[PDB]
Amino acid sequence: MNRGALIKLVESRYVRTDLPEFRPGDTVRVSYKVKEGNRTRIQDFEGIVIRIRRNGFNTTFTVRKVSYGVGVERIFPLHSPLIQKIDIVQRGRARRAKLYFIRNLSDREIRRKLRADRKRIDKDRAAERAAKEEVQK
RNA sequence: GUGAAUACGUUCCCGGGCCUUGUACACACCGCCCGUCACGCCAUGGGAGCGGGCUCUACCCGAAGUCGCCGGGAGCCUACGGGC
Ligand SMILES: [Mg+2]
Repeated sequence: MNRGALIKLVESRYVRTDLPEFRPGDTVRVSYKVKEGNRTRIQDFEGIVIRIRRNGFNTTFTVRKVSYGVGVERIFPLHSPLIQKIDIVQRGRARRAKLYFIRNLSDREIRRKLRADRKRIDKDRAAERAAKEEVQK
């Protein structure tokens, strides 16, 4: 009874963890499986993460990509069993949670609102490489 | 066979001839010619609007690119002053 919410978690065997961390205000790419008509592809889709809707298992994130002169957005679930690889590319300062203004105001004016959150860079650059020596010995 | 009147004269009506005049007339005034209207054809201006081409003013976004800066709380060659 008093486990009412543990029940769902128990139902969460479909849980992954090789996902690297990130937070709204930075760009990233995924790699996805699409029924490519006859077969299936690894559709590398790189963009900016916009929104993050957290709810334990069914936590979703929305990625936006400007392709061929068209502002697109793409919504993915975190534990989706379709993410082969997924690797960040850059990180940036937040100042706000969501950011439904990159919709309207998409240009170079976002190359100055993003800015390089170099703090987490060193953080990423730390365990990425300096901890490799903590494997090869 | 017998056997008259008057023309003073050309002002005026008619015909013809000649001179001059005019013309747009010339199978020659039964001529020539004008404009509306009616019919068909032809381009055409105006004209509620329709379709394009070109140019200009202002503002927004802005690929590749040279040039000025930072090149730093990283990447990298180090030729460790530096260069990508
Ligand atoms: Mg006309």
